Amino acid sequence: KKYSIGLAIGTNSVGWAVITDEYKVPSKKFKVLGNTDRHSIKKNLIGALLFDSGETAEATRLKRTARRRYTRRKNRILYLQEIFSNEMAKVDDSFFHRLEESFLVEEDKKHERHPIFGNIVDEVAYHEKYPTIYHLRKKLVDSTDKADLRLIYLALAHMIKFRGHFLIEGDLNPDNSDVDKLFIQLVQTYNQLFEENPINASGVDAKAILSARLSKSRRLENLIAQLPGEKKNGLFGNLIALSLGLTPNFKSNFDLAEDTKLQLSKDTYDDDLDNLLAQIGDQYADLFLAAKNLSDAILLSDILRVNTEITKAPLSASMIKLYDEHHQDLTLLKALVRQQLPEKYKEIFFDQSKNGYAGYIDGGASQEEFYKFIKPILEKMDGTEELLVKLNREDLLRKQRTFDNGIIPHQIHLGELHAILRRQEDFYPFLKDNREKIEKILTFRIPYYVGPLARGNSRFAWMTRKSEETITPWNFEKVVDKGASAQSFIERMTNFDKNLPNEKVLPKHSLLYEYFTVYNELTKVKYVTEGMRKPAFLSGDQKKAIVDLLFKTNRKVTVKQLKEDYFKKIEEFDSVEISGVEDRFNASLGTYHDLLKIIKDKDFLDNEENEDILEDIVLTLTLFEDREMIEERLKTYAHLFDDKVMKQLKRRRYTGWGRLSRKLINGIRDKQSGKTILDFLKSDGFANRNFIQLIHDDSLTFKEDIQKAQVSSLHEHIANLAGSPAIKKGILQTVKVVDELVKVMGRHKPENIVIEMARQKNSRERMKRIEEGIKELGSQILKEHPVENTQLQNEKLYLYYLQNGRDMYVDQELDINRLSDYDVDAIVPQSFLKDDSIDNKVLTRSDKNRGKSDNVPSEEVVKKMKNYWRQLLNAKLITQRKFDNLTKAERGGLSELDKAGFIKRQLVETRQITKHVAQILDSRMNTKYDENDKLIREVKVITLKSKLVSDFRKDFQFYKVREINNYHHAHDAYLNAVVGTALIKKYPKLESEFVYGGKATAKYFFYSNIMNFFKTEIKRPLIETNGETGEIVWDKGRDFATVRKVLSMPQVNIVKKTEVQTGGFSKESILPKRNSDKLIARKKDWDPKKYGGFDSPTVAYSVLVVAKVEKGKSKKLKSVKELLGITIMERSSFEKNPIDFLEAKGYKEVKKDLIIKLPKYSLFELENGRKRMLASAGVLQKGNELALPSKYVNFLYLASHYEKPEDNEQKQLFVEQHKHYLDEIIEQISEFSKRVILADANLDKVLSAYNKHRDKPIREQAENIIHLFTLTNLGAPAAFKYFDTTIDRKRYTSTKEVLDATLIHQSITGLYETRIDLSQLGG
RNA sequence: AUAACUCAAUUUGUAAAAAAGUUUUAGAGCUAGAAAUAGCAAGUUAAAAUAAGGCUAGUCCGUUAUCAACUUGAAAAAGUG
DNA sequence: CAATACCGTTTTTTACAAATTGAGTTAT
DNA sequence: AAACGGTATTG
Repeated sequence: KKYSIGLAIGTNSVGWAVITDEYKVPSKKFKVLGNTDRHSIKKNLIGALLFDSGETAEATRLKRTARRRYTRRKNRILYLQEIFSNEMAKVDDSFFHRLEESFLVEEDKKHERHPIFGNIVDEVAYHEKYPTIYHLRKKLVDSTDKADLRLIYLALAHMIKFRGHFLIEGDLNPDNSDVDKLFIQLVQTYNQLFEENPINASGVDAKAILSARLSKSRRLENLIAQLPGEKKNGLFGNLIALSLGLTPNFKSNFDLAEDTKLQLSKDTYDDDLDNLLAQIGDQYADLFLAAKNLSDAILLSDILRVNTEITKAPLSASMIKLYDEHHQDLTLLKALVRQQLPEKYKEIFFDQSKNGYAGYIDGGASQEEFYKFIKPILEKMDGTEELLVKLNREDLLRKQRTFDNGIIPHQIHLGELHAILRRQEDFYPFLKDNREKIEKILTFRIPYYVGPLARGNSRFAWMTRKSEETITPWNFEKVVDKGASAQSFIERMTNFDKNLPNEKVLPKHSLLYEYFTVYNELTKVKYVTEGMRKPAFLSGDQKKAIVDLLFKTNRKVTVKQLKEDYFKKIEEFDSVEISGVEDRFNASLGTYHDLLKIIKDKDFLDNEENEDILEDIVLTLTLFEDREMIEERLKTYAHLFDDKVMKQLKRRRYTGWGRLSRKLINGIRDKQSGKTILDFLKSDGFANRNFIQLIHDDSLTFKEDIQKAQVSSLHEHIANLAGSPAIKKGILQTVKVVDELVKVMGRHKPENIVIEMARQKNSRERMKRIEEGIKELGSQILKEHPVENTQLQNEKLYLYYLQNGRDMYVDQELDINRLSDYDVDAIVPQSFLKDDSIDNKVLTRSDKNRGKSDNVPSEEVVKKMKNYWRQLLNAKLITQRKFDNLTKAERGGLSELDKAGFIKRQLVETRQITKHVAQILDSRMNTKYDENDKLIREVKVITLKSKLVSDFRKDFQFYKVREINNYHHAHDAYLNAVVGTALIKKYPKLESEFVYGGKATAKYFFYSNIMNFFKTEIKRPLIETNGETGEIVWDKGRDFATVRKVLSMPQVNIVKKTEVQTGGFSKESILPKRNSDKLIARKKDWDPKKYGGFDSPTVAYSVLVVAKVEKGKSKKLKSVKELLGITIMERSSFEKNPIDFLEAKGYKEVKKDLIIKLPKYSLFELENGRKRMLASAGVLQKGNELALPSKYVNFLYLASHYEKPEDNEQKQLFVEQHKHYLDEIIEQISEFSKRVILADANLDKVLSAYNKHRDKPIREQAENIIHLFTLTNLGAPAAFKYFDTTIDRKRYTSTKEVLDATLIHQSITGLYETRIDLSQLGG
C-alpha cells in the first residue's frame, strides 16, 4: 500500500522512482491504447524525463531592441525625405524612388538604373569627383557655392543614418589648434608650484607624441622619456595620464589615505577633484584646469588627426586622408610586387578566396586577416619599409567604414550637418526654415526611461501621453509626459513593503530610512564601565546625544569615536566595553551629510516641521537620473533655497530602494502608547526593542495591524521564482511527474518525496581580469610571458597570472615551466567546503606552505603575505571573499563551530531555489486540515544534497558511468528515495534539517559519521533499527541485494520530451544568389535566384500527409504518404488552413483526418525493438537505450581509474581477474549496434580498432570503451575517437521507414502509451 | 528556518543607443581574338534590406516561457488506464 | 541510394529593478 | 560555444 517517491531534478532531465516498505521498485500492468494488437504491458516504476534546456529571454531581447533600432532609423530618413519632398519634386521628381529601388536588378527597376542623377555620364562624373561620401561631405561643409539638392540630401541622410554614439553629454567643438601649447600652458602652471624641480619643456613636440599612430597608454611613456627627471607615475606624469584618460592612484603623489584615482570624462569628476583639493587645498586646481584644457584635444585626436582651423569637417577630412593614403600605398604595393615578386600579383590582386587585396576588397577578408597575409610578403621584399611602419600601426590600406568608427560621437556628425545646413540655407529657404527640424532628427533619442512609444498594445510599454496623437522628434516633450513615464520606469519594477503590501518601499537613501537604520542598530548597543554589575542598553536621551553629536557629523562613527568622542567626554569614563557593534556602525546617516554639504544650514535638516519636503527631494533624486527632470521637479523648493544650492541638489543623484515603507517605519501606531516603530527605536524604556521585535510583540498592535494588511497558477508561480529558466523548466516537469506518479498509485499520496537537484567568452573575461590587474599592479609580466586567451582556461596558468608569478603562501617567484611540480591548495580545505572556484583555490610551490591541513592558512603566513593579498585585492586579481578567507586566521580562524557548520552544509541543502521546489510539493501534497483546523502533513518532503548518493554509490560499489545510457538519472532518484527514507527512519531527530514544513566537536563528529549505519565495520550488526520505535531501517545483509537488483533492471522508462521548435525562422547568413529551391526570399518580391536570401529553415514540426501528386504530361494522380516539415515561418499559414497549404505544395485529395502533428523527438518502433526519434521531416535519431549489466558498469568504472589501501588490492585485482569483461562488453555493443544502430561501416572501424589495441593496458582500453558508447547513445549520431581512430557519425537521412512503423505516444513518466501502427493509414 | 542593516560577488528581467558584417544595384572597364581565352587597368564609396511579415496601424508587435495521445475547452486547463 | 564534409551574424555603450550567496551585526 | 540538422557534392 504505502510508498515513497524519489526525484533527481536537473536542467536536462528529471529522474524519478517509486519505492515501497523494503526499498523495492514496484512494477504494474498499464493499458496500451491505440490500434496495435498489444492491449497492455508490464513496467517498472523507475524512469527519467529528458528535455532540451529552457533558454533565457536575452537573445529574444537583443533581437527585439535591434528591430526597434531598424524601424526608427528608417523613420529618421523618412522624416528628412518628407522635409525635402516639395523642393526635391522640382529638381528631380523620381530621386527618392530611384533610391528606394537601388536594391532591385535593372529588369525590376521602374526608373533609370543610376540612382543619384538618373543618367550614366552624370553618375560616372559624380564618382570620379567624390570617390567617397566624405569627399562630398567636406565639400558641402567648406564650399560657399549653391549645391545640388540631391547632393545636399545624400550628405545629410548619411550623417542622419550613421549618426554615431550618445555617450558624451552636451556640445563638442574640435580644438586641436593648440596641442603644441595647451601642453605648454600646463608645463608653466605646474612649473610655478614645483619651482624647486622645474620641467624643461624644450619646445618638445607634444603635438606628435601624445597623439601619434600609437595608443594612449604608451603615448604617456613617450612624452615622459622626452622630459629629463620625471617618474612616468610622478605628479606631472599622473596629470598627463589623466589628460589622455587613465585612473592613477594619486595617493603617494601627496601621501594621503587609500587611493584617489580620477577620470576627466566621468561625471563624478567636477565633485571628485575637490575631494583631492579639500586635502591639498584650492591652490592646485590651476594644475587640473590646465589639464582639462588638454583633456579636450586628446579626447578627439585618435579619430580626427587633421588640423581643424582649415576645415569645419575634420571628420570627413580625416576619412579623405585614409582614402588618399590607401590610393598611394596601393599604386606603390602594385609597383613593388611587379618589380620584385611579380609571379604572386594575380593571387594578391585577383584571387578573392585568398586574404590579399582581392580578399580584403571583394572577398570575405578582414583588416586583420589581410594584414596577417601580406606582412610576410611586404618584408620578404626591400623598399616596403614605410608601408610596414603603417601595417603595425593599423594605418595601411584602411577602409573608411570599419569596426573602429564605434568611438565617433553623434556631436561630430552634427557639426558637419549644421555646417552644410548653414551653407545651403542661404540658397534654400526651406533649409533655413527646417534647419532645427533636421538637426533634431540627428539629435533626438527616446530616453531609456520612456521606452516604446506605444498605444497600449506593447506588453513592454509603460510611457504616458499628455495628448493622444503621433509622437515625433519635434512634438515629443509636448506629447510624452516624460515625468510620469520616468517614474513608472522605476515604480513598475520596485517592491511593495512585504508587511504593508499596498505601501511602496522608501528610497534606500531617505533621511527617514537612514534614521530607522541607525536607531535599529543603536538600540541594541550595550556598554559597561567602572562599577556597573552587567552591561546596559543606551537610553532615549543617550541615543539622541549619540545621534546628534556623532552620527550627524561623520559618515562612519567608529566604536573608538563612541568610546573616545562620547563616553570619555560626556559620560566621563576612562575605559568602556561596548557590545553589538564591532569597529564601526553598519548603519550611517549618508544622506544627512550629503545634504549638509550642499544646503549649508543644519537647522533646516533638523527641523521636523519640513520632513515631508526633505523625503520628496530624495525621492526625486532617487526616481530620476536626468538632471533636467530633477531640476524641474526640484524648482518647487527654489523658494526655500539659494541659486548656488539648486545647482548642487540637481547633481546629488541616488540609487536604491528600501525593504520598508514610510507608513511602517513612522506612521502606523501602537494603539496603547500612540507610538510609531521609529518612536520605539528612539526610546523603549529599558527594553530597547528591535524593529523585528516590535513586529512580533503580542503586547503591541503592530503584529496584528500587519496581519490585517496581508493578502493571498503553477506555471505562473514557477516561472516567477528566482533562478535560471533552465532550472525552472526542470522544476515544472518534476511537479508534473509527481502528479502522474500519484495517479498511477491510485490517487494515494506518497509517505515521502525525496528531491535532490544538481549544481572565447570565459577565456575573454579572464584575459580582461589579467590585463587590468597587471595594469593596476604595473607589472611587465605580460611582456616577459605573453598569453593567448584560450590557455588561461588551464587552472594552473590562470592562477599563476592572477598571482603575479608569485607563490601565494611564501613570497617567492614561481617558475612558469614548473607548474607541474606545484600544488593547487584550497583556502578552506575541501574536507570542509566542496568549492572548486578560483575564489577558494590558490597556486603554491608546496601545499604544506599553507600551515596545517586542518584549517584556513597559518597566522605566520597571513602576517607575512597580507600586504600582498591586498595588492591583488585592490587589483581585482582576488575578490573580497577570497581575501577574507586567506586572512581568516588573524580573526581567530576556523572555530570548531565553523567546521561543524561546513560538515552540515555538505548534507543539508540550503539553496533558496531547492527550498521553493520543496515548498511547492509540500503545499500541493498537504492541503488537508483537522477538527482543530491544523494542517495535516500527510507527506514529508525531504531534501538531500547530491554528495549523499554519490558517497553511498562509491561506498557500496553502485558506480555510475554517465555515458553508458540515460539510466543514471533514474538510478540517482531511486537511491535518493532509499537513502532519503532510510536516513530519517534511523534518525527522526533530523526531520528538523531534511524535511520541509565541545558541542561543535559532537555536532562535527555526528554529521561526518551520520551515514555509518549502512556500513558493517568502522563492529555493528546486519539488521539496523530505530531505538525509540524499534522499526527496521536497513537489513544490511539483504537491502543492498535489492538495490543491486533494482539498478540491474533493463526496463527503465526513459522519455524524451517531444517539442515544437520555436525561434529564428532560419540561419541568418544572407547568401548570394544561386539557382536553388532552398533559398528563401528576404521579402515578397525579391526572387532569390536574382537577390540571394536565406538557407536552412528550422522545422517547427513535421506532418504526415497522405494524398496524391500529379505525374506525367497526363497529370495522372499517384498516391503518396510522406512527412512534410512545416517551417517556423510557415507554421501559422499551415494552421490557418491545413488543406490550402498542402494543396499549394502540390498535394491533392489530401486525407485531412490522417494529418498527424509530429513534433521533434516523436518516437517510432520498427523491427526487432529498434526505435527512432524524429529529428526533422527528413532526419531521425537513435531512440534505444543499451542496458549493460551492472558487473560490466563496475568493471568499466574501476578499470578507467586505477588512479583510485588494502581496499585498493581487492579493487585492482578484480580488474585484472575479469580482463575478459572487455571482449564481453565489445560483444554487447555489437549485438546492440547490429540490431538497432545499423552503422555497418562504423562497427567494422570500432572492431578493427579494439582488436588492434588489445596489448595496450586495461585502464587505457576501458577509457576508450567509454567513448564507444557515443556510437550507441540515444539522440543524434555524433563523432567519437577510439584511441586515435575517429569514427564519423553515421546519420539517418530519411524518415520513410517510420511511415510504416509504430508511432508511440508516451505520457510524461512513460507509463501510459498510445501505440499507432502507420501501415494502417496510408492509401 | 525567517527579518533588517553592512560589504563583496553573482544571476534574472527591461528599456535607449552605436559600429560592423552580409546581401542586390550603382560606381561606362580597356585592348587584341572568329571564339576558347590572353594581356593591362581598376578596387577604399553609396542606396536599400536586415527575421517573411502582422493588425491593433503604434515611430507598435514579430526568436523567452508553456506543448504525449484521446474527450472537453478559443485558451488555461480539466476528465481518461 | 551512401559516404563525405562544410557551415552556423558580430562587437560595443548607457540606464534600472529584483533575487541570490556568503562573510559580518541585531533579532523572531 | 558546440551540436547537429541543412546543404551540397561525390560516386
